[PDB]
Amino acid sequence: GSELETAMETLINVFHAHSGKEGDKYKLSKKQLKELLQTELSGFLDAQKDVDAVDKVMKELDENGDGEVDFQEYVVLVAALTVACNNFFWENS
Amino acid sequence: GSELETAMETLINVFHAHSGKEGDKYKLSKKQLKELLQTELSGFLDAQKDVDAVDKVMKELDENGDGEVDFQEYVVLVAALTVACNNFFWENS
Repeated sequence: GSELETAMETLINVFHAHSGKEGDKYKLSKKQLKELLQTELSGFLDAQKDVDAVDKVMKELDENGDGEVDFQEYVVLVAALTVACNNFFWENS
Repeated sequence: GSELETAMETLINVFHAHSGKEGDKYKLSKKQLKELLQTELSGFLDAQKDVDAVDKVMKELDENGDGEVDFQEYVVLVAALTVACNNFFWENS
């Protein structure tokens, strides 16, 4: 349909990727969320210019890293650390 | 970097699209969230097989549609109505 519609289709593509092999199928554990982030990313964490935003995403694990995600919680987090590093308005070129 | 990394780069592409012209620049109003959804989508709402999930996303507007989003709240919602219609495990072909 559009670049936006397929945008979400790309997120689930990686989700069901591991959830299919080993996981809760319908959902995924938070333990993997750690590696799953870097394992797939491994670029946004190579900066982390900010700290307040980086603390929030990290604070989540500090609170309770025992549970399971539900896509919505996995897609939202992916955007969390994104802004923490990503420099759009902060810097142009 | 990867299909996942660019995945988020596609979401912001549409965000700054309107926010740039008319909006809060740093953020966007919720009033547009309505049309912004269909205007861009116009496919997931052509089904809405579920109701409980469709009620949540809609309930948000029922509560208070007066405010501004912050990407994280715009990307998470985009995935909300997605699962409401999207039929992955529910149906294969």
